[PDB]
Amino acid sequence: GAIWQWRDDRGLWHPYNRIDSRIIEAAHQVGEDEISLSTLGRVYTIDFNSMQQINEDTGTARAIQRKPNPLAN
Ligand SMILES: Nc1ncnc2c1ncn2[C@@H]1O[C@H](COP(=O)(O)OP(=O)(O)O)[C@@H](O)[C@H]1O
Repeated sequence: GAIWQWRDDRGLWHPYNRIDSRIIEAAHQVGEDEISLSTLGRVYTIDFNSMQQINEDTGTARAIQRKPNPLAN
């Protein structure tokens, strides 16, 4: 239903991997405040109240955004 993206240091947007985007979307759809995500051996908090990804070790916050997926399932 959705493709979530995160913003890099050059200001460019990157799609989350497919399963991570599913995890984020499912939490967003039910109104969660936040969901934890692990990728690349890192742990991120996805904070829906601020629409940011937060690295739980470094404190870096990055913007996230949601695009609709047109593709019919
Ligand atoms: N969800 C993500 N998936 C893959 N790479 C990411 C993701 N978020 C950030 N990055 C990249 O990984 C590196 C580390 O980013 P981050 O975890 O935010 O820590 P920091 O910037 O504090 O070192 C950067 O190159 C960044 O662009």
